Amino acid sequence: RKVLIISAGASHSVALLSGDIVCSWGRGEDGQLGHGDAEDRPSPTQLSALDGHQIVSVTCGADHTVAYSQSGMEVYSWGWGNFGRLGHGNSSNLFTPLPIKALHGIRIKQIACGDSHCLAVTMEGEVQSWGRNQNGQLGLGDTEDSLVPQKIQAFEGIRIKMVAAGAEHTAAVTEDGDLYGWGWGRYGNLGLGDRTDRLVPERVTSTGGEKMSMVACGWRHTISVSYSGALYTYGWSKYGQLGHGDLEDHLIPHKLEALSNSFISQISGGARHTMALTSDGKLYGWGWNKFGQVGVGNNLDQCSPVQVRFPDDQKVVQVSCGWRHTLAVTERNNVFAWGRGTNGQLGIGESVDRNFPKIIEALSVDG
Repeated sequence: RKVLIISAGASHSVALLSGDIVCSWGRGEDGQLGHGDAEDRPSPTQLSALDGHQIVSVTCGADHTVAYSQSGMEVYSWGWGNFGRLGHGNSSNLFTPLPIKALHGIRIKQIACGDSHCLAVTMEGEVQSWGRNQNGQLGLGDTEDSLVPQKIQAFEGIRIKMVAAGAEHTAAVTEDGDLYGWGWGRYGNLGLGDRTDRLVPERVTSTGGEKMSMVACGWRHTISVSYSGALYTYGWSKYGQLGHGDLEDHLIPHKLEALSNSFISQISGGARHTMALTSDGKLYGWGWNKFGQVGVGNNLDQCSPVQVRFPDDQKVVQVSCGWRHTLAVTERNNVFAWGRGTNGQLGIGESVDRNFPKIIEALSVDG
């Protein structure tokens, strides 16, 4: 019963557990939960179709989910199908997982989903993308949607470490630490200096001197971390989601100085909030907080990082933001949720908003 991976989208939440079990909950009416029907589930619900497929990761886009198995060399997807986001060669919704034929046999390193597009990194550092491409977020050269995966040629030669997908933009880091951005850019969230879209990856030259190790994306903002553990945000800060103690927008990465003492080892981007996990198990939240999603016990927005408190200060080992809610796994193998819960995405049975971490009993040691 070790909770291994957590992911969250617009109104649903999925989890991989030890023993080869996927759980999903939240909004089900577009098929995002993968149980063969369109019913919402306010408690974690085992996804029987994936029992024993030896899944190793799960990732949510806004209204779909993607899973993959390394031993089976098989990627699966389900949920809302419009614009090709499920990658099956059509735009049909799917209420049960189905393998993406195009990726069978591919050795997958990582998958990232946005509102309507996805990206796979292979173990050899190439990247394929599919889904909505209206603002160039597939990174392939134009604004034509792709219902199946196509390789990003611009990265020929370059080995990609990690990708992240926001609403309509994309970001990536190479093995060498270069930082890239493409897609919708109106809000500066690509890090390039301007407000113009890019149809292929363009390299972020202004990285504060530093090689970058990870990336993460919200609706209109981007987060990046450097090899030294320093955190950088860029894009829209109307709700404080850039975390700099103001509401200024930034068109290039901007170091978050209040955290410059800490080593960030994991970042996540919600719609208009941000989560940063330090190497020592402290979870800092900020941004939009109308539904409680920052986890600091009130419903006031936060333009500076605030620590999310857990019982007996047990340390957080993993965090994932949905649009309007947050999920975290602790070292005491507990799972906590907070933010908007009106669709069951918190997984606590009763569908109500919570503004500080509340344990998910179906998945946690404690209660």
